[PDB]
Amino acid sequence: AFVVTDNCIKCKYTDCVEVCPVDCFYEGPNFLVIHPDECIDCALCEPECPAQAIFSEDEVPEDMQEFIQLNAELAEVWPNITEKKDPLPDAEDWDGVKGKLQHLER
Ligand code: SF4
Ligand code: F3S
Repeated sequence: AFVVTDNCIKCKYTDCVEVCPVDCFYEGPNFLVIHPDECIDCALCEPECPAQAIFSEDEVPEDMQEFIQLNAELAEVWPNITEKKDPLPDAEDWDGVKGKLQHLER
């Protein structure tokens, strides 16, 4: 599985879904996650994310390890997203801001 980490939050560019061959992205109000059972680890989305939020599970930074389970959990309850949309309005402002997990919306 690949995993969406902190920097997506309040950015949510949704560039990543456009290259996903298996459509395993699931949508929250201000964040996307990858369904780990669905992901085929093609790695195609990693270079697509402007926020550079996506990692191979085995390359998730130690300080963002919580994101792994969080992706798996939210992927069970959020709706599939398979089409790019406008990035969130103040995305440029939040890109690069750390600890955005405190802003995650269910
Ligand atoms: S690694 Fe491939 S299959 Fe998994 S989320 Fe990214 S694009 Fe989709
Ligand atoms: S900001 Fe999030 S919505 Fe996709 S293109 Fe990056 S993981």
